[PDB]
Amino acid sequence: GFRKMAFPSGKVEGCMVQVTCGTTTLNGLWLDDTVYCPRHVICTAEDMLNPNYEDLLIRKSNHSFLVQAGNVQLRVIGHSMQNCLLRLKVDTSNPKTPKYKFVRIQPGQTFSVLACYNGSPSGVYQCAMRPNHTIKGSALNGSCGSVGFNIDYDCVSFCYMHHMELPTGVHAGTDLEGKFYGPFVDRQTAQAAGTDTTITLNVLAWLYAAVINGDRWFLNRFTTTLNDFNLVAMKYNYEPLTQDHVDILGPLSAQTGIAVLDMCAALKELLQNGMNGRTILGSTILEDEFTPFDVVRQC
Amino acid sequence: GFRKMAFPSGKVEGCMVQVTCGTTTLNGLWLDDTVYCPRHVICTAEDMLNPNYEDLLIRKSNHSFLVQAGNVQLRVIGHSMQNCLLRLKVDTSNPKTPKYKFVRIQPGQTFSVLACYNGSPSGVYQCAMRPNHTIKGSALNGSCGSVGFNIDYDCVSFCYMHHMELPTGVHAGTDLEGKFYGPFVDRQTAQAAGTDTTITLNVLAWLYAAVINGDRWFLNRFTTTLNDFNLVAMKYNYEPLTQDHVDILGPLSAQTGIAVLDMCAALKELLQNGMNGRTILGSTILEDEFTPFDVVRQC
Repeated sequence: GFRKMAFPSGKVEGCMVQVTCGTTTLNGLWLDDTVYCPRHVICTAEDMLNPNYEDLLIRKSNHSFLVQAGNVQLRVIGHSMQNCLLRLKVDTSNPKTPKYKFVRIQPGQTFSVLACYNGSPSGVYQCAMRPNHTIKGSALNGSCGSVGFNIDYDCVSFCYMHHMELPTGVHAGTDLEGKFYGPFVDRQTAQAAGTDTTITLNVLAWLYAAVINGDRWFLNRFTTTLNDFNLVAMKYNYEPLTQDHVDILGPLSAQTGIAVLDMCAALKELLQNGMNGRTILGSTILEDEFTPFDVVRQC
Repeated sequence: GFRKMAFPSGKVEGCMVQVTCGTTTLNGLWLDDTVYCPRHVICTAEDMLNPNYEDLLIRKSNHSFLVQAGNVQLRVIGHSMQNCLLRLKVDTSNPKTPKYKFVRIQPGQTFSVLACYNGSPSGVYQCAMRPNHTIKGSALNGSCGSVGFNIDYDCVSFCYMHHMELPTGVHAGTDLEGKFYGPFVDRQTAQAAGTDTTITLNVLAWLYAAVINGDRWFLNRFTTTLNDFNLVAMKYNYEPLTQDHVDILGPLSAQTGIAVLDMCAALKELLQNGMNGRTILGSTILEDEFTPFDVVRQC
């Protein structure tokens, strides 16, 4: 098979804290002398129906916030609001602060989430930002203040923070500047996600990972155009494949000697005929949570 | 629940080393002042056809083994063999040793694997020990010396270490006493693997997780005995369900208000009729890599 691996979580584990404001407690990211958490930590369940955050935050002081790093009480010496984030200045700088970056990822791109339970690391999983700008998972999977990240050598690129749980186990979130992904907001209203689609570029990359691991049964002599593939793509709830996408599949096409549009033809047949008791990389379904970058790296 | 979370890998990351003997390099486990790795590190390709481990090791000095933790080269001052493991005494105790136990797990049980390339933590995944005593994955997923573990409270329970990649593309390995799971040996030969049945207990645990998370379309009013359920289950390559398994699902049964045998009749119908394009916890297939303990822990 081909395991959907999360990044080793060690560097992010040392950064997780809990933040308590009144009766509300959630997770926060402790980097240097700042703690980052969702701004709705200052909101009770009642407050969430129509929250005036500037109105609610003026009533708070530095002592309104209880920050705890494991068994250690951190002392907050400043507070401010950056978009949908609460920024807390503390009197101690995190000695386990790794090399880090804040990045804004694109839909269809992947990252690891370290699910945390009131400051404490519980589990890690790999996921993709869905085309509808949501992250799938349970209440624990998307526990508020839990962060998404990529690790590139020694540097942690933080790209996501869990904020809201939408109906039927769907999560909405923010980057590390507090800007939401998608048309979502930090209040309890009716928020429907858009139409979720299969990440076509990702499926193709995973089919290339299949070939690299010796799985070849799905390939064919057939040839398709980009337009005729996208006619079959939309029919089965797949994302349109841009010319820019076929460029990104260059290195994987070269490594296997299989032309992108030939793999599209293979995908087309798979979409129309199914797998018929056969597996690809030990799977009965077409995986879409591996980017070309993930495949090249893990192959 | 929904997402198949691995444990936070932090405590295990600080234990990973690379061990080199001759032309072979693999992963090792550094705990206190001992380094654990597969004994076949002392073997070349030709050795692996018919390895005489006693003889191969007898003319190896302490200097024959190169061990490095990150960039620190560890001085090996002892060597011995524990079953299929090499035990290398080093001059320094691992300062990053966590509280740990070695345990042998049962087939169908779950653990996390920190996959490593030449001592460097690469990724982390959650898996189950198959009923045929194998672990599915790629070459990197099961790269020699990578360990499996659970984290219970503050304590790391190491249970598994990758040794061999089997012809089928699956992986064989030992516990941390060096005793293989299943009828496998550390020699490059033809090896009979049993049938990979579906872990029935785990599917039922997962169906309970679905109910708890408000996904209960698969439930019906039908009844069944353990005997009659197995006659259907044996036909779809599910392992027999025992009274012991029924008892294990007792707490989840009481929590959901759904009797085990009723959940069995729900499964029976799912096996016969299929899911019919519907999803359970966002999945189009039935998951068998969550234990009852995993379900309770994550819900």
